Amino acid sequence: MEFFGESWKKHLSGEFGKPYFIKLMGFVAEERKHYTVYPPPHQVFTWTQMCDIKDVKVVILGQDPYHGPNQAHGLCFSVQRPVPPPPSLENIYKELSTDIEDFVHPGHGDLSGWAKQGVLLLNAVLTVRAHQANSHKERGWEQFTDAVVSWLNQNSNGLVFLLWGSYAQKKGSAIDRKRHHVLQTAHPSPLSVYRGFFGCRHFSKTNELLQKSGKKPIDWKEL
DNA sequence: TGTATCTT
DNA sequence: AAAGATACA
Repeated sequence: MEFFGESWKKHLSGEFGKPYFIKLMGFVAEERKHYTVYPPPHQVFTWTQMCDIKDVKVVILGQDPYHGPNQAHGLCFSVQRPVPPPPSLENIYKELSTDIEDFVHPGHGDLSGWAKQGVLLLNAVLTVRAHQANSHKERGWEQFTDAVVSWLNQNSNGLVFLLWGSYAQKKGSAIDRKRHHVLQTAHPSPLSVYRGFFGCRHFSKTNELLQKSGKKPIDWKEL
């Protein structure tokens, strides 16, 4: 048992020996020596530990991990108990309350419940320097997360990609827009949420698409 | 003070 | 590249 889930490792391990990945891992190691980097090393790949890769139905793609202490744990927007949901997650919960009739605030911020249902909770960049949003961009993570999206694009059908923010949306070009369903809106951070996230109705729309394709919907209350 | 996006 | 301007606690 290790950092990568077995099915994810099987289909992404071809990246490990590539120069960009070696330089990426080297960069993160050096950063960890001189700064506080989030999430902890053992939690960078938590997004591979929640379901088999073939059972992914929905992809939520954000920018990068939470950059405050004890927040980021390898699932986009998620915080483990007893950590309070950050402003971004409270905004996600606010949208869910208007979008999903039966949804009420769960009283915690752990999104493992969604991930287990086949919702990939990915960020475009997978580490961050404390207190500095997007500080680890353009270092190799983009190419790696491109490999994640590209594998899913090729080996699946009728996926729902939810691309939240400019940086997540860079991956839109790698997705077959007829074969899969790309929904795009502003990042749920208070700095950007007012630019379309509120009222985007991504959660109900996702389930509409899934049910149309004959797939089981996500129970957004199941956390 | 703290939580993106556009523009240059 | 990287920095300045731009809802609500």
